[PDB]
Amino acid sequence: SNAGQLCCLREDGERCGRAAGNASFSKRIQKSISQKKVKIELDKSARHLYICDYHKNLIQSVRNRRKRKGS
Ligand SMILES: [Zn+2]
Repeated sequence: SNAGQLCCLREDGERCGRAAGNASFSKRIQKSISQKKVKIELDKSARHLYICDYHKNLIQSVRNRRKRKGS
C-alpha cells in the first residue's frame, strides 16, 4: 500500500528498480544532487514523491560523512 511502489528517480535512464522507501523527494535533495552534478532527475510521468532507501542514503551521505581531509 504505502511501500509497494517503485523509485521515482532515473540513474542514466534507469528507473532504479528498487521499491520506494520512507523518504521523500524534497528541495534539499535536489540541491544536493545539483552540487554532485550527476545523472539523477525526477520522473514527471509519476504520481507520487517517494524514493528508495538506496538513493536516499547515497544522496544524504555526501554532505555528512567526515570533517577533516585537508582543511
Ligand atoms: Zn532509486
